[PDB]
Amino acid sequence: SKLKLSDWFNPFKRPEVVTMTKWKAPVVWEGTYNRAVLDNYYAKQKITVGLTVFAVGRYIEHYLEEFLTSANKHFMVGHPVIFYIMVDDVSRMPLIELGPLRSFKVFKIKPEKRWQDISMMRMKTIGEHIVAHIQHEVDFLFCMDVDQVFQDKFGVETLGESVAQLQAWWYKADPNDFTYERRKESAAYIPFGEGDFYYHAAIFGGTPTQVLNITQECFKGILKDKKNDIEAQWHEESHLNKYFLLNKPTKILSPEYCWDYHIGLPADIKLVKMSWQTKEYNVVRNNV
Amino acid sequence: SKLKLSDWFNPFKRPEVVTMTKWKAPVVWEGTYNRAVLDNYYAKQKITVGLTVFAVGRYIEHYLEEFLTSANKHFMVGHPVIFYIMVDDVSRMPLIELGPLRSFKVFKIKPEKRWQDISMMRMKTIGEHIVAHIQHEVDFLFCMDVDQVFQDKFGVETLGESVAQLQAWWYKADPNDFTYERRKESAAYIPFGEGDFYYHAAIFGGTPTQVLNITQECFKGILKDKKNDIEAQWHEESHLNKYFLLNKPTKILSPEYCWDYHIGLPADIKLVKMSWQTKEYNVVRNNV
Ligand SMILES: CC(=O)N[C@@H]1[C@@H](O)[C@H](O[C@@H]2O[C@H](CO)[C@H](O)[C@H](O)[C@H]2O)[C@@H](CO)O[C@H]1O
Ligand SMILES: CC(=O)N[C@@H]1[C@@H](O)[C@H](O[C@@H]2O[C@H](CO)[C@H](O)[C@H](O)[C@H]2O)[C@@H](CO)O[C@H]1O
Ligand SMILES: O=c1ccn([C@@H]2O[C@H](COP(=O)(O)OP(=O)(O)O)[C@@H](O)[C@H]2O)c(=O)[nH]1
Ligand SMILES: O=c1ccn([C@@H]2O[C@H](COP(=O)(O)OP(=O)(O)O)[C@@H](O)[C@H]2O)c(=O)[nH]1
Ligand SMILES: [Mn+2]
Ligand SMILES: [Mn+2]
Repeated sequence: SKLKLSDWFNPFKRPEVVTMTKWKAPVVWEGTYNRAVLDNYYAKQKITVGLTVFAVGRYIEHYLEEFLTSANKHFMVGHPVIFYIMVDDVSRMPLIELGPLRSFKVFKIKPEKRWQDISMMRMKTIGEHIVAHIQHEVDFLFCMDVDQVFQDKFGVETLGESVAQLQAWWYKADPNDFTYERRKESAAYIPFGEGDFYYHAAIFGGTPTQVLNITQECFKGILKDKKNDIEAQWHEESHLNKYFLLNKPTKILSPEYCWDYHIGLPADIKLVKMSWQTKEYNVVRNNV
Repeated sequence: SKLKLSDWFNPFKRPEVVTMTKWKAPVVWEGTYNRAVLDNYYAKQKITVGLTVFAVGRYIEHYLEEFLTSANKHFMVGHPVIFYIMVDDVSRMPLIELGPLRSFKVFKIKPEKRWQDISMMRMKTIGEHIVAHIQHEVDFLFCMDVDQVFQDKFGVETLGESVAQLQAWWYKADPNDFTYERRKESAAYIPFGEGDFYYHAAIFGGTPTQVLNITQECFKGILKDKKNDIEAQWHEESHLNKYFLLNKPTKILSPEYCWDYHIGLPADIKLVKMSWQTKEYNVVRNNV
């Protein structure tokens, strides 16, 4: 029969951290997952996993290659994977060598004038690509920032209907300290006294159906704000958090899946699967 | 289960041409296949189809783009396809936009000094790639020349264990007129009095297992001839023909699947799926 949470998830292996949400969704931490059981189950379902990534402007030279090279080596090893790359200058797209079960597909996109819109417009573009082709090509999809690098296996244990990432700096913080959009005028507004976690927009996924809804609702909020002459504090991330507050994710990833070494390396982070690239806004951004 | 030939192949539709061999293999002509029945069959088995193509030197600028643009449009439509592109200079590789169910993988290869060796080395390289990864990615694979363009649907009706292509200029000729290698000193030698058809090396395919044997055996003959100071009249094509004589293909494609318009367009050619590019050796080749 079907896959059951206990088949692959054992929360008691990590008693010192949050492994379950009040809506019964698991928070995946190193040690709680049985990847062997899942690689088997999914192999028999012959699944294919997609991964979208954008690189506009200097983000191409600065991060695209490192991102893809690491993704090839660590993302969903043992299963067919398709990398969907969106850049503004395809002549700069690095055609590095891919390994077994990896393939790519590159798309030329318009570069928005403000880096903020470059970051936010991703929600619209992803939705279009899901409708146009991704829904027909994969069973699950992850959408990620390019300014990060895979450090270890990021596999099937991360798959789910809708998947969210716990932002590294706030996983232990109280919701009322979260950097949610606090202005009622914004569609991303979340009042004090509300919120479960602070999700990182650098990583999110799920089935194409769920990701389409996530990206569609987020872009609708982004456009609504533009009509009301307001822009969320943390752009599409603020909208993503509003979305995940209303539509609880079926799976959350621990900070081990998107860690910022600037924090150092505390006891809770047992095995880092991905790490943030140091910020270099002075050079990679050309406005604000 | 159990796909039977009559399920999709009806020879009586083309009574004026050879539609069946003496060893039970069908010769696919326009009108004889039921692609609808096959598409449904293969869709249920969730097959993926691979296509390899080499472009070394000026063949890249002259033919790679056109080849890929046409393949994207007509090759195995409705099914997952992976294009494996082998070039010697990835920077000149045209990265065209691909449509639904199409994805790429590019590899940098060494350019052999003689065009004859570039053409023949393909047999070795394909074999290496099948073992390293293609055998784990596709159910069927086609290996094609780059100096041609898809003109119409080239689909599932072409799939089989081992697939051979009839050369457009000799499909009606007698075996003794075929341009086989007639020197007994060559591993590709075929005596007068023998032979079924003259196969084109511009197109051949089958399951990864079969293509691995086709390629490995041809290359062995190629290396042997080098040890005996002889080079087949039509290079790897001569060896391919010797191979298909000993190991009969389970399916053959009519000239409609690889036609040369310089012959003109006779009544037998009902619907062209692929056409030869005009030869331009003076520019694309650097040695006699
Ligand atoms: C505690 C604290 O203030 N920590 C900040 C981090 O939050 C910050 O990361 C940024 O966080 C915002 C959300 O608040 C968003 O996720 C950004 O994309 C992310 O980069 C970090 C940045 O260097 O500095 C810490 O001091
Ligand atoms: C009748 C005749 O000689 N026709 C030739 C074609 O055969 C020839 O095509 C070449 O054929 C050889 C095998 O004989 C091999 O397949 C080559 O790759 C192929 O290009 C054609 C070439 O322009 O000229 C005709 O006159
Ligand atoms: O000028 C830009 C701005 C953004 N991005 C994309 O948008 C993501 C989010 O922006 P950024 O990473 O800079 O935000 P941060 O995490 O730093 O907050 C990046 O990873 C890129 O993929 C880009 O390519 N070029
Ligand atoms: O210098 C060369 C010679 C050959 N090829 C490859 O080998 C195939 C066979 O060579 P060619 O087409 O020129 O042979 P022909 O059909 O003309 O006889 C080509 O389509 C290319 O894919 C190449 O890329 N560069
Ligand atoms: Mn980022
Ligand atoms: Mn050719």
